[PDB]
Amino acid sequence: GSISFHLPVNSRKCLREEIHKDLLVTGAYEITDQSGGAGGLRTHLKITDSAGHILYAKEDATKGKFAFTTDMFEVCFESKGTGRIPDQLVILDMKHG
Repeated sequence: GSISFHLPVNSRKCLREEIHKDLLVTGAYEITDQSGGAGGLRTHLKITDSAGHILYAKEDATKGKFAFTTDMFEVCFESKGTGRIPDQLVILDMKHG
C-alpha cells in the first residue's frame, strides 16, 4: 500500500488496519517540510494496537523505516508547531506479510 497526504500544523492523520491474521508489517515513510522547521514544527509517528500498546514510535520523525508483527493496529502522524506554516507532505508505503 502507498499513501501520500498533506499534514496541516497541529493535526493528526491515521491509517487503521483490521486484518485478522498474524502479519509481518513493514513500512517506510518520508515527512517533507518546505519551511525548514519554521515555528518549531516537529512530527511524531506512533503505531499502536487496539489496546493502545506501542508497536513503534518515533519522536521528531523525518525519514525512516519500521517493522512489527501482530492483530488490529493504527499508524498515526501528528505535527506540532506555532504560527502559520504550510502543510507538510507525507509519504507512507507499507507491505504486509
